[PDB]
Amino acid sequence: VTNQLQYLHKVVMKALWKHQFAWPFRQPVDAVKLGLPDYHKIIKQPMDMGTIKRRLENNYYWAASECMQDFNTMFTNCYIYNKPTDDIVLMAQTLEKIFLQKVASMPQ
Amino acid sequence: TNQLQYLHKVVMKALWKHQFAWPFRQPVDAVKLGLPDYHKIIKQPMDMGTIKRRLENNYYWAASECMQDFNTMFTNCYIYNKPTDDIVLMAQTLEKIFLQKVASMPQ
Ligand SMILES: O=c1nc(Nc2cccc(Cl)c2)oc2cc(Cl)oc(=O)c12
Repeated sequence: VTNQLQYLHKVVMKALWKHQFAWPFRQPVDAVKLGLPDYHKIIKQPMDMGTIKRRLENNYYWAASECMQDFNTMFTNCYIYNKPTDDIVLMAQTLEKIFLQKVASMPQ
Repeated sequence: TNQLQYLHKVVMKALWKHQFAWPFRQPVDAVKLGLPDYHKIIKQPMDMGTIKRRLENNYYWAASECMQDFNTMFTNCYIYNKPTDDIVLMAQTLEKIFLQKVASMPQ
């Protein structure tokens, strides 16, 4: 495992997975349970922290930028699909600032 | 610093000359663009021109500050615009370059 994927796993994933705002992102958006039959029509590449966490556990990624895109897609889906005033956008914004903070200090 | 210098000369240069960068090079003009509700939804406007000026006048203290500004620019676009607007796609494309370039920032 590269230095960077190790960093994304041990520093970034560790910080975001246990955050108090993380629960809505720990598993794929359930459009039935959440009652949103337009979600999969708007968001065509769903993404979530469980998938990224699993992929980091199973050495699915070949480069750090690959794991970094997944994080970006997860956040960007939220800002694209949700109303500007939904609390989830603000939770997503808080997590993403931590993501960016951490990645500013990723090795190499 | 070395991280701020990299964001200026590697990251910002690549993003600035891109064929999709032109809507992001200067602040959104809600008058000239007919968007009288832009500033009611978007309370912190941001744009590459601002970020570049700040890089040049030593406004930033740490790299993460400047990257935070990049993100706000992209997020404002996703939040304000309809999912189907071409500008969302131009944002995502530029944002992938940003993330790629940021992954190779010297620590
Ligand atoms: O991305 C999203 N993920 C979730 N997850 C979620 C929400 C409540 C419980 C559980 Cl266990 C998971 O909630 C959302 C709600 C809405 Cl309206 O839009 C969204 O885009 C998202």
